[PDB]
Amino acid sequence: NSVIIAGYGRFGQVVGRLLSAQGYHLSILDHSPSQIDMLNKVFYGDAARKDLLEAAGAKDAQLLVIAIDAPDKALEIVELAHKHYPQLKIVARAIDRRHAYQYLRLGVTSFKRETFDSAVNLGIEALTLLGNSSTVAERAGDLFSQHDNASLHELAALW
Amino acid sequence: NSVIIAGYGRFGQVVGRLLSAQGYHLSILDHSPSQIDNKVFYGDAARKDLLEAAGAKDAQLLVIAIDAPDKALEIVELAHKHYPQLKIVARAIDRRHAYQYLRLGVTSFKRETFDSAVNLGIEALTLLGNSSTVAERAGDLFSQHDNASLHELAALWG
Ligand SMILES: Nc1ncnc2c1ncn2[C@@H]1O[C@H](COP(=O)(O)O)[C@@H](O)[C@H]1O
Ligand SMILES: Nc1ncnc2c1ncn2[C@@H]1O[C@H](COP(=O)(O)O)[C@@H](O)[C@H]1O
Repeated sequence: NSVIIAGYGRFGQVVGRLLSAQGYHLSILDHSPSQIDMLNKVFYGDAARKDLLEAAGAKDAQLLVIAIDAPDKALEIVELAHKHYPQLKIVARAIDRRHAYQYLRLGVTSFKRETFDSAVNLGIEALTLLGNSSTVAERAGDLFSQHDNASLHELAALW
Repeated sequence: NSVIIAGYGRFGQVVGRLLSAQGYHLSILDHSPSQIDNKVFYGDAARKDLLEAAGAKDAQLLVIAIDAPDKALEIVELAHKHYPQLKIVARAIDRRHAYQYLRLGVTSFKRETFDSAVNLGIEALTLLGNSSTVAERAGDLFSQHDNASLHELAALWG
């Protein structure tokens, strides 16, 4: 089936790869030409242009991934998606806590802060390196995550 | 003692917090104007005098959590050259930077956007109606291989 990846930097390529593994066709949008694979559909331009999303089959796609590094444009897309393609589901890259609150305020709950999960994991590797069993090191990580994300939403919930 | 966190932006604070949860004392180094937080020194983390002040002599672990990839490697070398008893975890910006850590024998690193991207794509898969078990198994296999094959090809770096 059909997925639109807006932004194809370090973030969007990982997601792109992950999903093609299960055999989802992709339509990629990115600033600036590189070189590119057949076997996908690629348009160069501002992802926050409606004409361009429509060309990536935004009309009939199932999911839109927002994987660009510019946080204002990212929100600008979320709105166009709502305004014009309400049948489109949206996952989104959030830069930091503040950006994540803004997604929440527009009712986007499926996002991920870009450096958070790697930082948590670096800190799990840290804890093991100080001689904590991987089970306790990883349990520490989970409880830390769960709460941080929980409490991030809780406060968002009181707009 | 305990742990030296070099760089205290978004990356270093998460790690800082995680570890202080278990009660590890921290010495933080950062370039730039902070708001109040353990033991904090403002300056270039890639200065030896400054690491020494963060107790680099007697610390156990050094976390490299800064956004500048050249400085990051510059520290790794000083750590090797002068504090070989110091273990090192490190933030890598991208695949190319990860290859460079590897070339200096640093294997304990993490690409900054990688694990979040993988997870965004797991959330993607669930949203298209794949059970969280298969969605998450897809993620693992994807990771395991990517990191595996990264270590493989580090050897042909230019
Ligand atoms: N408005 C936009 N439309 C399309 N691509 C963008 C836009 N803003 C940023 N990008 C790209 O998004 C990617 C994010 O890069 P990275 O941090 O490497 O994932 C980069 O390739 C940028 O050039
Ligand atoms: N050479 C350096 N010495 C100390 N801190 C640094 C250096 N280079 C970057 N930083 C810090 O790295 C952090 C990057 O923020 P973030 O990308 O949120 O982790 C910032 O807090 C910077 O002040």
